[PDB]
Amino acid sequence: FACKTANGTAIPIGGGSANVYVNLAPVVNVGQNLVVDLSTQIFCHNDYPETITDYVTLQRGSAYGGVLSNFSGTVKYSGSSYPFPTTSETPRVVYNSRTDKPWPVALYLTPVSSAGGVAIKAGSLIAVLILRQTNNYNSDDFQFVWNIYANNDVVVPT
Ligand SMILES: CO[C@H]1O[C@H](CO[C@H]2O[C@H](CO)[C@@H](O)[C@H](O)[C@@H]2O)[C@@H](O)[C@H](O)[C@@H]1O
Repeated sequence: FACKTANGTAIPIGGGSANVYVNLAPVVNVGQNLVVDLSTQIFCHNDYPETITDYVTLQRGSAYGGVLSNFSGTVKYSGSSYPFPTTSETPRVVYNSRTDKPWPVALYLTPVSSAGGVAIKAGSLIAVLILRQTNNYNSDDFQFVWNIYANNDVVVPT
């Protein structure tokens, strides 16, 4: 089991960490969702599907910077939604093919009324999402840590 980003950055067997830089809607109004879809950005596969089945959860999700201070919202994982930042581990997703498959995570963040101007700064860390991988074969329990950075400023009109 291993993963990589759309940019080619890999986290190999056994886990590790990587940086993910994402483009964001440049203007978001109060009450409107800023969508951060990582399913187009993070992909993983199973390295021996002939015998092994891999199980993958969103172990933890944390907020930082302008997201921590200026937004509230949710994370959607494989079709179900939970409060973000997270308070518990999600149910698992099955990986059973060598063909790369999206990690089905997306953030839905809405600006608070009191925010004004630039709510997220270009190049700043906005979130850390931890992928946890186990299997039905041995005692492997590996974590893949994705550090999510903003490519551009996000503006909230007051
Ligand atoms: C067939 O067993 C051989 O390969 C196993 C490879 O283990 C990696 O891939 C598994 C399937 O994606 C994943 O579950 C595991 O955590 C590793 O990422 C290895 O464990 C066996 O020991 C043997 O080498």
